[PDB]
Amino acid sequence: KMNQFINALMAKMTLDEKIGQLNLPGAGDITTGQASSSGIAQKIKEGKVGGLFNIKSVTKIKEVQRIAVEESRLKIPLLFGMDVIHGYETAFPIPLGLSCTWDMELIEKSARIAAIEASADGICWTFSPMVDISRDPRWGRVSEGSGEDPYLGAQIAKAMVKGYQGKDFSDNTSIMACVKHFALYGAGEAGRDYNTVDMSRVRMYNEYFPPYKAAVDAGVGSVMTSFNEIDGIPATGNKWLMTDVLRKRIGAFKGFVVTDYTAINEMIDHGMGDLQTVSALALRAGVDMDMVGEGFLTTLKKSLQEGKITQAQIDAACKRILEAKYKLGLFSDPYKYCNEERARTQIFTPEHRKIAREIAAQSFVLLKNDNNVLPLKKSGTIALVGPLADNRVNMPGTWSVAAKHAESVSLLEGLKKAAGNDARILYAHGSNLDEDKSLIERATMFGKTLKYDPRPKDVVIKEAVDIANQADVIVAALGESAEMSGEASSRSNIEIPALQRELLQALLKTGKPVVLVLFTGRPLALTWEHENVPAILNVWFAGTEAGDAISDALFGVVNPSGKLSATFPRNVGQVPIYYNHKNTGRPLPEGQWFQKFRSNYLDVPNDPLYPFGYGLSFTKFTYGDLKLSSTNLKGNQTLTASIELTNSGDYDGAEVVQLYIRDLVGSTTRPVKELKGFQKVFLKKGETKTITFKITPEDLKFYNYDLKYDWEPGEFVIMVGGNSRDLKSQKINWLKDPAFLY
Amino acid sequence: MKMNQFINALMAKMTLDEKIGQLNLPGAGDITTGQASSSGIAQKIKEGKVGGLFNIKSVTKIKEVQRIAVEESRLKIPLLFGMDVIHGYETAFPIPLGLSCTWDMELIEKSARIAAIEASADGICWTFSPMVDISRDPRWGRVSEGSGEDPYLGAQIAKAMVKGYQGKDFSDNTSIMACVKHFALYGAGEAGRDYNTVDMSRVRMYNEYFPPYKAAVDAGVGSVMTSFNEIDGIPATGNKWLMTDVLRKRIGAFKGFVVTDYTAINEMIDHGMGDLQTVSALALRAGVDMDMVGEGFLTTLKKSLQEGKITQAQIDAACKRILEAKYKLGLFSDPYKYCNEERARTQIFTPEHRKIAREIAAQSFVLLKNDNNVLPLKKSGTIALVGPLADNRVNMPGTWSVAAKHAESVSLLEGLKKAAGNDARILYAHGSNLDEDKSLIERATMFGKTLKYDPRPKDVVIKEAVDIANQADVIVAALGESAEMSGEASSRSNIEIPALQRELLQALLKTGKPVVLVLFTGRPLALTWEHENVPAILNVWFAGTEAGDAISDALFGVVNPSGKLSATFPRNVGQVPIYYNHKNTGRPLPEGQWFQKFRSNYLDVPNDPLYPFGYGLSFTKFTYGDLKLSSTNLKGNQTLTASIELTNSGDYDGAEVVQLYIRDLVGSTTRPVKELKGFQKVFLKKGETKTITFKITPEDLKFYNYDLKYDWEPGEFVIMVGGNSRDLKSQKINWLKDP
Ligand SMILES: OC[C@H]1O[C@@H](O)[C@H](O)[C@@H](O)[C@@H]1O
Ligand SMILES: OC[C@H]1O[C@@H](O)[C@H](O)[C@@H](O)[C@@H]1O
Ligand SMILES: [Ca+2]
Ligand SMILES: [Ca+2]
Repeated sequence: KMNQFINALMAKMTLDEKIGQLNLPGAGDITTGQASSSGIAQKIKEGKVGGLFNIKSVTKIKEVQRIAVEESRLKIPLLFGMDVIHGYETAFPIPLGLSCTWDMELIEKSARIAAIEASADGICWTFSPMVDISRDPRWGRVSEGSGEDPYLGAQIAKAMVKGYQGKDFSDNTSIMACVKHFALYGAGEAGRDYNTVDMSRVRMYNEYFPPYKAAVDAGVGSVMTSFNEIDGIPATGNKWLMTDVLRKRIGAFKGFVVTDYTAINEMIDHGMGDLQTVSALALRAGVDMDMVGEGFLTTLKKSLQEGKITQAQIDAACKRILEAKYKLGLFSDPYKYCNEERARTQIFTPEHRKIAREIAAQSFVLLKNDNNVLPLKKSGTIALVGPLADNRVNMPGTWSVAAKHAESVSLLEGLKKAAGNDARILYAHGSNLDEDKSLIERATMFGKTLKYDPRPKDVVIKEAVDIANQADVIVAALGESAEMSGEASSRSNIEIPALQRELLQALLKTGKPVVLVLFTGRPLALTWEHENVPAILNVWFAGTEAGDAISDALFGVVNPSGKLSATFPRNVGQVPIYYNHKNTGRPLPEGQWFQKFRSNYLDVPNDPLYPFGYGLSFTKFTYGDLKLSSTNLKGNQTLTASIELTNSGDYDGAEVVQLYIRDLVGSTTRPVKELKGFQKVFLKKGETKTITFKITPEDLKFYNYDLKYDWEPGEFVIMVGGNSRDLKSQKINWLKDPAFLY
Repeated sequence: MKMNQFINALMAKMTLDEKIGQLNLPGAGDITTGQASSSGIAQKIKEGKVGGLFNIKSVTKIKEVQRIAVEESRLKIPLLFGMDVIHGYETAFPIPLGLSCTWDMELIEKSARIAAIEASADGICWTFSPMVDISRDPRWGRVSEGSGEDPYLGAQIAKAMVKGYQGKDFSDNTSIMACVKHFALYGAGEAGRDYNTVDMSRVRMYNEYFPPYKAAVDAGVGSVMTSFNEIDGIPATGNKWLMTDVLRKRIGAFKGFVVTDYTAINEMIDHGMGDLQTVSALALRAGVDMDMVGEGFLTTLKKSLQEGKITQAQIDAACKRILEAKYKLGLFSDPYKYCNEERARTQIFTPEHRKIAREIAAQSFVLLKNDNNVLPLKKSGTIALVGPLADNRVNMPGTWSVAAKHAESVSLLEGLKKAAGNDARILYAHGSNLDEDKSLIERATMFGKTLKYDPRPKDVVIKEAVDIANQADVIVAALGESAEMSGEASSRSNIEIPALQRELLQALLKTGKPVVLVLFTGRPLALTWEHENVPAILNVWFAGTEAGDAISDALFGVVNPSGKLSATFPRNVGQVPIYYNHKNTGRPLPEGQWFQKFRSNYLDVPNDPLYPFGYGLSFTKFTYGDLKLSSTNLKGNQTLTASIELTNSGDYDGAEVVQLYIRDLVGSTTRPVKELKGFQKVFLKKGETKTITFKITPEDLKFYNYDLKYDWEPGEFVIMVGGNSRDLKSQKINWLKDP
């Protein structure tokens, strides 16, 4: 069995060969046809390479793996990793957009399909999911995550891990997952990427940690450290974090820890010392694999000779890496993931694209729909206008490194396809992405270019207005470019670019009904748009099928059913503003802004523009009164909470029913509410269904001042609705059972 | 009969109810002169239910109220009389944030001395001051009451403030008991919204936020006020770790009493902590001694005692602490110590006091830009003064000036005309209201701090000012905030000059005439566009009753501006929180290299603030030589002497604030890129050179490490000296421990 086989392996290994297993270097370019004489080859031959990443194609990966199998002393195969974030070649929506589906079945599926494509191409390990909680729309990496809520985040994290890893690591359709970035990366100060993070231990445990824990408990194979410091120690060298929290219950994690890109080396910049010092710190902390920086490879032996680390520390890190490869099936078949036929037939198939088209349409959030503007009639003339109206490579959004960007369906493309002979579609650019070309340049890196019009904005705006005047309705494709979010894409301004707002205004001024189809990787400040635009559909970035999926929604093929996973502020002045907040000692009563001497601003209401969980539909949903099985409970009983949901509008549709719980009094202050459950239900027009939730004390537990995980006896409010804001509710009392106090 | 014996003897005579009554600091209700003894508050005092009262004004009223306790209560225990004396009593000095920019501890202390003198002369023996909350968030209206973002400068000002109020003896009739607030961390409210949640690590508290409070305590501050915010999920007012284990940690004993903020106990109910009895008991157990307004102590402590939820010892200890403050202030030898009509007649708002305020105000201004020798203005030709803040008295003292003679302040128009005389013609024009949106103007001008409002269309009023401006040789635009746009519960999600005023400024610039922006504000503002387009910018904060004269002294060059920012001025609110003493991060952006993908930086704004901590210009120029160090290799408890030649290389006499920064390069935890560790304000005649010297020891190197241990670690440091936290001369050293 595994344990005997790996001890046997390690018994044959030299110190340098163990150290080598901990190395995850950059590959450098590898000339197809002479991989065995390439730069990386020599290091593989000497047993200095544990794995590689962002190598693409089974053909290339196969020949690189051959070097390790045929030309290294012990023939230890490599891991091959990659950033498979929201799909391999078929792009699903960016993670933040996927979160708004609130559909854990759909989400697990997208991961499943992504792992089927990657594994068919020699990839056996993905750097996903990223489950960083964040309350800061300025941070470009909000797009990679799933919002501000620990519960929803935890559910999604589970779905993602289950999707990738499947039923068994050794399946050639399952890949190993890597939860990132441990930890607290989403609280970087001032929303500036990589910036200082600081918070209390109790906040960590209640507000930020749960998603990481769900990934571990779901059996995630690996964990990736984060770039930020915590309590003044970078995550990568933080022993409390990587050892005391991550591996507390011994048998709990069991996987291995990889650093983020040169995160060890960067501890030098942080102010922790030289490369040897920070490398040793990382190993003692519980880090097992060193990404790109080679601090482990170059300094571990010296540190050992110097007594700064121990043999057992090296052996334990090496063991974990081998155990990963063993689980993935690599020792019984180093080429398990290398089949030319799978790669030809199981990637970017018509079936896969179709599923992505279906999923994408379920992620859209309908933020406004006045006067039945949507769905559009498929008749007359429709004017599509804006810098995002006819572009392919931006549709998949950021973190789509293996995506077929150029085969993506543009919005103009999908609209003409949908309209057919029944409606005429007119196009106009309207305006560039921004007035500042240098901003455009840096916002469109990595080949994600937008066609640029050199003419004066007024000329181009007038052009679009003339076209629009010839149409009956106007569809405005505005927002961000794909690379305005993602890594190192922080924005101090979270509005739609000014130039585009000037365009939008000129369109509204035509008197034509306007639909704002919004492309973004983050929450945006949209008060003015909400005030003036008849309809607003948030499409995030929908993937390779964006144009088709969006057209499904626009014409009413699919009834929008998405709901916000993060709060949209009125202005960046409100940040951070989130749903699960404390009451403060001077709360502003609802509807009373402005009140002197309450907690509020002089110049903006306390409320965000759209709250967590917000999402409209083409139809309407009516909630009956909240039914509770009991208002007086004791010990480990089960509370049943039920409610009637009725489709009272004009169309078939789905709605997300949300359960919130409030702990009224506590030994510490409790959030005014916390998401604790949800169910997505489809209803025929006029149909009524009884939705039921089962609450137990487990749902009432929190981390107290002493970090004890428990619930306290007292009153609670149980809330249910399609919003963190609009809810039916009922108070209950829950007591302890003296007999069972252990 | 020393204090301890007397207090013990007294408490032996008191009923439980009388001990509890000493813990009560209620709101007074209206009190009709000539019938105080039959007024609303009178019955409570007679029953012994009142330990103190606050915000009552005038020695006449206070003597009479004190007479109720002295003559009509069973034990004749006199009352404390407190007030918010924040930046002056009737004579108003600049707001504290403004004052902090003087970087002149003597002036800070003197301003507090004059305040104590005035307040004590009018019956006040206790001020709710200094406010020493560290803040990195300019949205927070209360930044105006503090001293900026730096623990060191903050700690220095705290000492200066406490000494100024308290003197060397609590029993002097010119000294009043100070009260450090708001313990603690109040300045980190989320999203800059007053009273909002606070959260942070212990190590950040100790290094970045706690030092000013500790300084006040070590300076001997007589009392401490709790804060409205929670910490680790527990409101400060009910937080035993904070109020006992930190505040009264054995060594460094705080010996004074703790008073809650305004109904802070009752608000713990809203926080989510329980009912009034529960939260009251929590507060007493935490170490709270006096209960402001909410009467939780008064109405619930006995019941808790009966139920064994609190102890007699806890009540006794609190009562004793209150009685000790009264004793120290001399109230048991003379209950009317602070009640002398003649003092109040001769020692308040005197011509001398007003002169001192004028001098101190002028030294608090920060010159943020001065291109092409626009300032100082020549006292000739014609000068146009335009803006919503050009001719208004009541706003000049700014916020937190409840006792100030607002209506007697010197408006900028007034002060200018006076200094001009027959040498220069001052023209005036309104230009614009404070803001479009009247309803915002209204909530921003509460408490009787009203501005003249012009019903005419904005374009009309602008054309009026432009036509006046076009007749002058220079325009002086008085723009910015109103007084109550900052202060308590005055948070702004937008920290620019109000748009209407900027549209006015644009119009004034377009005349082609040189424009000087005289900026009124209680907070750092985002001023990028203004910095790019306005020739000269003078930040005058809120200068107090003498605003007009002090500002004219600067404009004409009577006084050469010498202030330095104590808080960072961001490029936009999207950069917040942005501060000088920050960590390096693992991916720092090299200086001058914005923008770099995969470095710690924004797509749409540079990393740099607009004006950094310690920034401030002069009418003259200062040149620093090279930094001279006595040694670059130190061992144990040696003294390092750092010296530098400073030269007044400009055209005017003037002072500059020489600043000392230190960087600990490597730590067991990450260390800030720099921390202020010393400063000196020095005056230099035109062309004069002086050797400025600092003396550094390991105490200057210490910090709280991961385990909260206060100590220094051996290794390399950078020593930096300059007039600014960004423009520095530096030299690296090695400091080792010894066996
Ligand atoms: O590409 C490997 C890693 O690069 C890092 O810069 C990112 O922060 C990670 O999310 C990514 O997985
Ligand atoms: O007026 C008494 C107290 O009122 C409170 O609302 C403020 O926060 C304190 O600074 C002030 O001293
Ligand atoms: Ca409870
Ligand atoms: Ca050091």
